[PDB]
Formats: sequence, C-alpha cells, structure tokens
Amino acid sequence: KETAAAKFERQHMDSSTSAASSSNYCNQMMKSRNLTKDRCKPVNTFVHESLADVQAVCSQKNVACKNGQTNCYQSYSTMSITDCRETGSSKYPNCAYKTTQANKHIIVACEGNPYVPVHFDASV
DNA sequence: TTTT
Repeated sequence: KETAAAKFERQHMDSSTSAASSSNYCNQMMKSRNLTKDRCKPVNTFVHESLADVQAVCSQKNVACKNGQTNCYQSYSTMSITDCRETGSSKYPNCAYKTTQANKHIIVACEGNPYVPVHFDASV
C-alpha cells in the first residue's frame, strides 16, 4: 500500500520541471501518475518545487483547511504550480484537461512523524 | 470522488 505522503508525491509533485511544458502537459502527467484509471479526477495541481522545500510548508503558516481541519499550511512563498482542470469532452476512458501554469501560494495538509504533506488543499 |  502506497503511503499517504507517497501518494501525495505521486499526485502533486513534478520537481523535474520548473513549470508546464505544452498544454498537453496535464494530459501527459495526469495519466502518467494514474489519475485517469477508474477515476477521472476533476482537477489536480502540480507543484514544481523540490520536495525538500514543499515539506517545508508544514512548518509555515498554520491555516485552516478548506474542509474545517486545523492541520493545513500556507506557503510563506509563491510556488509555480500547474493546475489541470477536467475539460467537458474528457470522457473516461480518454480524459482531457486544461493546463494552467501559475506562481501562487499552496496550502497543504500535514501529518505524521515526520510532518509532511499528505493532502494538497488549495492555492492562493 | 471535493485534491487527507
């Protein structure tokens, strides 16, 4: 079983690109990390930061969770994020999404020993 | 699957 934080890594992290490449980039990656298998995920955002620095967001701004929990954390900084939004046409099987690239703050939920991201919560 |  994939750990919650490994899951996070797979689902939210593309450190080997500073930003989006094509507009196909969401389609390439959503599918690359298997978010298009039974799921057709509605949206997914990808931080183009090193890991080391994204678990750094755990010790930063302690903000509420969109969903009402106290263990979320705002990035003191701006991070480049690509966001992939399901386009009407995307039909699971063969899913499609709009690649939007941004520098923004991201809020992730943390837990465990060690404290790390398990949940990508929001961006601002 | 409303993205822990």
